[PDB]
This record gives sequence, structure tokens and C-alpha cells, in this order.
Amino acid sequence: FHSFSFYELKNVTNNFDERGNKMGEVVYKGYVTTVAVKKLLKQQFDQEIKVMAKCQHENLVELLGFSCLVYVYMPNGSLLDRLSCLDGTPPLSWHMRCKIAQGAANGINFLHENHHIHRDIKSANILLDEAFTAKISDFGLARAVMTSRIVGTTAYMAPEALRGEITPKSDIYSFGVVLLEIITGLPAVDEHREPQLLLDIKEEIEDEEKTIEDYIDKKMNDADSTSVEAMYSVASQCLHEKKNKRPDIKKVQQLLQEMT
Ligand SMILES: CC(=O)N1CCN([C@H]2CC[C@H](Nc3ncnn4ccc([C@H](C)CC(N)=O)c34)CC2)CC1
Repeated sequence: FHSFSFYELKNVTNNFDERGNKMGEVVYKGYVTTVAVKKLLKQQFDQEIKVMAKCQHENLVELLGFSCLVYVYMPNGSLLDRLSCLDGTPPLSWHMRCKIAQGAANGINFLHENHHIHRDIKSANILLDEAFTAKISDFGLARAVMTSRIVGTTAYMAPEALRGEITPKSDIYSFGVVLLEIITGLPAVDEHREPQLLLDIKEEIEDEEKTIEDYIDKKMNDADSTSVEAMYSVASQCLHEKKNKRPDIKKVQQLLQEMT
């Protein structure tokens, strides 16, 4: 990685302009080569560099350098934003959704093959490059087992992860939630919606209260029941309450390939 100075990153962000250079959180839009600057805690900074040095893959965001963490800028933002058509972007087609799901699984496979647990798999952490290729980001919580500090997004977390367990099996559950967001175009949690949690639609379908067809994102024109049901079957297997009954990432990756 390339080592940068604080002023060397201050003026590229136009003196950290909150609008306009602010992307979110804090993340700022600079130029070196279009880049994403994450200004931060110190413990999570060191781990982020450690994971990025060993983990290089086409389905993982690339770290450019450090100071502040600089990444190559993903022109099509997050999968979360694209699924909600944020800022007027056109809906993702079923064909693109399938490639994104496959790409995300390839990224998680690489992390797991290298004995790494992500711990924060979610659609906000799946970035999209110039060709809409899935790029897994945010390795600040990533680990190479119990914990007193329960971390992550509750809407995506496995039951054992909320109880304090750290296991690659929890990454599988979280990926299952992402797969449901891809099928439905719905956010994992919505307080102004019934059911509030998306993972709960699995129960509604299993109890025959509703069908998968009832939940298919209506903002697509190219979905077919066969591939939609095959992705839902993967999502359902991933969302097993018993961690040992979930498929490993290699089986998920295998099932998503047989889908196309
Ligand atoms: C409410 C509203 O307007 N928005 C629109 C903007 N949106 C976000 C803002 C951050 C953004 N992050 C990144 N973009 C591009 N490349 N890139 C490389 C690494 C990173 C990040 C540090 C990691 C990450 N997982 O975010 C990025 C993704 C889209 C929030 C909702």
C-alpha cells in the first residue's frame, strides 16, 4: 500500500466538504485515479490494513493506501442504494442481480478460504464497480469463539451472532438476508412496514401465508420463476436457525452457479 499524509488527502476532499464531497459514514469523494476516502476505532483501522494486505480478489474492494483509508472509488455505489433506486438510478434487472449475487458469494468464498470471517455482510457493504461487478467492502470488524462486544447490523445478524458467537456460519445467514433483498428489492428492516424484518418473509412462505411470487421485486421485467425460486431456495438454506444446518460458502457458490 501507498502511505499518504493528512493534508495530502485534505484538499482532494475540498477541505472535507460536507455535501460537495461527503458520501456518507465518514466517507468522502477524492482523486489521486478516482478514490473513496474513509476518515475514522484505531484498533479497527489496523485490522482493516491487515485483512486488505492478505486479501486481494476481483470481488473485494481494493485498498489503495492509508494515513484515513483510501479505496478505489466504486462508480455505481452500494447494492443497497441500487436496490432502492436511490438518486434516480434505474432498477437492476434480474440478469444483473444474478451476477451480483454470484460475485458477492465469490468474494465471501475467498475470505472464508483464507480463514477470515467478515462479520458485517449486508447490501450497504456490497459495492458496484463500472461493470456492476460485486465488491465486498468494510473489513474493520473482520476476524481471522465468544465475544463481550456484540457488533454488526441486527437486521442481518444470525441468532448465534446476536448471542456473542463468532463463526463463518453467521456470514452465511447475513448473505441469506442479502439474497432476499435482491429478490424483493426491499430493505432488511423497515419500521413503517409489516413484517418489519425481511428474514421473517421466510416464515410467511413456509406457513403458506404468502408465496415467493407475491414478494418478487415488481421493478424488474426479466425475472423467471425458475431462477427466482432457485435463489430463494439458496436464501432459505442460508437462513436456517441452526448454524450447522446452513450450507458452507462453497455450496452456496455452487448453487448460485447452477442457477444461471
Ligand atoms: C443517503 C445517501 O445519499 N446515500 C448515498 C451514498 N451511500 C453510500 C456512501 C458510501 C459509499 N462508499 C463507497 N463508495 C464507493 N467506493 N467505495 C470504496 C469503499 C467505500 C466505503 C468506504 C465502504 C462502504 N461499504 O461504503 C466506497 C457507498 C454508498 C449511502 C446512502
